[PDB]
Amino acid sequence: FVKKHFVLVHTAFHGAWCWYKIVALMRSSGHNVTALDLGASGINPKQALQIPNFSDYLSPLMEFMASLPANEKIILVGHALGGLAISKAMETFPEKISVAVFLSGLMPGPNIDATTVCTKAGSAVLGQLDNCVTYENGPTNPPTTLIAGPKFLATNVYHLSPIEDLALATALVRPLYLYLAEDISKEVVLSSKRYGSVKRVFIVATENDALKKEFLKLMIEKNPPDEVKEIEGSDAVTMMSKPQQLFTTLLSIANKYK
Amino acid sequence: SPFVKKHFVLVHTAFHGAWCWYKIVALMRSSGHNVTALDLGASGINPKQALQIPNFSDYLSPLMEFMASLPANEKIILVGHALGGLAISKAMETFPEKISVAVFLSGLMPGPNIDATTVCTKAGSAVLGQLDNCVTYENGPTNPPTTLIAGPKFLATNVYHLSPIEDLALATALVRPLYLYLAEDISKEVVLSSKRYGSVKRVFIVATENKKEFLKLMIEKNPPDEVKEIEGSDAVTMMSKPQQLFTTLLSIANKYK
Ligand SMILES: CCCCC(=O)CC(=O)O
Ligand SMILES: CCCCC(=O)CC(=O)O
Repeated sequence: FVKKHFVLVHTAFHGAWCWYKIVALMRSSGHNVTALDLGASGINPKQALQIPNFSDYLSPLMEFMASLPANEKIILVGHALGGLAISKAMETFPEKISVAVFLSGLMPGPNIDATTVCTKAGSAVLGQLDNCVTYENGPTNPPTTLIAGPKFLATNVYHLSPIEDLALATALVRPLYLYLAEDISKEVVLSSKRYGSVKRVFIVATENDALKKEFLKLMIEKNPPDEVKEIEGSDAVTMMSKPQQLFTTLLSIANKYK
Repeated sequence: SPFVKKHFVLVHTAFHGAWCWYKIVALMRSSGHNVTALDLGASGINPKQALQIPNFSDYLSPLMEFMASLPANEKIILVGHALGGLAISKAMETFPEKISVAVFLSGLMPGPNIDATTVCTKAGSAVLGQLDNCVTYENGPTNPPTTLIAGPKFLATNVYHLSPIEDLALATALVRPLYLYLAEDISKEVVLSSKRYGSVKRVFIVATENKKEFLKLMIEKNPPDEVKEIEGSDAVTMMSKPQQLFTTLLSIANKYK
């Protein structure tokens, strides 16, 4: 047995809260675990309109990374959009991350940039069902914020999770600022000396979506990680739908990658 | 007793937010009822930060607004948890016609007679200075402490002690500070009378293992139309005894149709 430090980064609309099942599992197993709210997510005091810059969004993670004690390594886990966050963290603090885990996460690299993975990720999300956008940047300008609808969540995201967790999400999802492609590319810059030097595992966790799986496959091909693992039966929120499996997978990764 | 579709309105306590009711919400939406769970000021995903709302009417406003916008002839079952007892009390005075039955789940239940002054001072003593709860002095040492912050140990020992462990984790990630409202503010915001507040039906739900003597005391000074019990509940009944709460709420809905 070795005590580990897991660090959990959520996706669009979400927060630290979505990890509650895993947090509990990690804690009562005697491991250390931090689950962070990004900008204007969960109980982060910023509203979405106050963080138009991607660095503002990534800020809770960056400052936490900068705050980590000397001889300490972590297991950095990023879910879906959470992948961009943990990528930037790897480039900036490679000497603090024992291994980075991309749970069906956006995983850009030199051969497939952040601009690419984001336009594609946002295609499945924008316009789907009862989702909606705001126009505080002007009614003739590109949409400002994106808001997850209850029906979108139920049918596209939590479609394989318990009904209480849908309810939980419904009372907690917060709007996401629609960061400009240019801003995201300027922000998430990756080298092979740094980001490339961090051990990296991808977790394919999707079901009943061939197009999404292809996107995850394409990302693994253009930016090959050290390992690829898999969790079957998962909807778009694995920490809700397949939590025991995910915790096992995360403990397994942690122990062998020391 | 035939099933009639009803609308439940759920109101949380200090540090919490609509999220705490997640299990109740799912169970009602499954049964064919309407349910709305609300964030009060600077609770859950409400935009206001606690320091931005030193007046009680601002803590209460999301409920008061919801109540006002309710269509003409619709009545509701209104559930106040603990601190949420004051909010539903205020709502009972302003909009008595709109509430078929008010339900006080271990709630602060002052009457026209026992002032909201006394009730808060008692509620404060068991929270303030308890274990790892800490206060903050944003307006300096000259003035009263500004916010109250619930500590993870206080949560583990006095609030969540009988709840599944994952619910404790959920809470550590979501609890928010609460502005320490002055009892002079609450006194003047919560003005209760026997004509209005008194006209609304009231049920109190005791949580056995929640103070067992203070909750007992409020019933003497302000008698509800009934008392009910849920055994083995901690301070968050909706977390520890959700099904018992859910069925009790159904049962309650019916007797006071
Ligand atoms: C930019 C839109 C976010 C893309 C996603 O990855 C959707 C999700 O995680 O729910
Ligand atoms: C002064 C606020 C105390 C009210 C409470 O009793 C809050 C709780 O449920 O722990």
